[PDB]
Amino acid sequence: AVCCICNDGECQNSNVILFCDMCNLAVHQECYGVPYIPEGQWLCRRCLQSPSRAVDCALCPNKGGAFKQTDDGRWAHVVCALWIPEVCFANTVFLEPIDSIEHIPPARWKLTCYICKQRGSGACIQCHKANCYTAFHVTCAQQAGLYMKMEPVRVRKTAYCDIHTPP
Ligand SMILES: [Ca+2]
Ligand SMILES: [Zn+2]
Ligand SMILES: [Zn+2]
Ligand SMILES: [Zn+2]
Ligand SMILES: [Zn+2]
Ligand SMILES: [Zn+2]
Repeated sequence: AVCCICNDGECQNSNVILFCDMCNLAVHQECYGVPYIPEGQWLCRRCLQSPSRAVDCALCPNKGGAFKQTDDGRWAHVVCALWIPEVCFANTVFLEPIDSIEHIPPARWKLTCYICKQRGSGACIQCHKANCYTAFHVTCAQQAGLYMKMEPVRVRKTAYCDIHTPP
């Protein structure tokens, strides 16, 4: 079982993988922004609010995974928020609400995702390789198993198309 935000499976005992009691969402306490482990059942933000209906991500066309509410009446994947450079979290410990979506350039919405082939159905990011303009939705890149790594150089997030997967 694996955290659906960082795609890693941690046997960590303090920063554990929580399972939503209702939708079986799997996420690292620290990846989803959970202050502490509760005694009893844990519910993700989606299952706390409309447990029966699926929500849309404001930033992509995919429907599974870990969601938070935005500050403007919508929902968004934590991973989409993490990877689209203009998007923010108002609280960076609770990782919510997702905000600054209005700061995304319109250009991101005019790109075509090469994985799902859709244009205008989300905000695309692009291959980190210089002069590669191949674009993809964050969750499409994730689902397709593209290389996507987060590394702070003195946080730097780098995603690549399958041509430019790095050494
Ligand atoms: Ca709404
Ligand atoms: Zn994680
Ligand atoms: Zn849930
Ligand atoms: Zn999304
Ligand atoms: Zn896509
Ligand atoms: Zn590329």
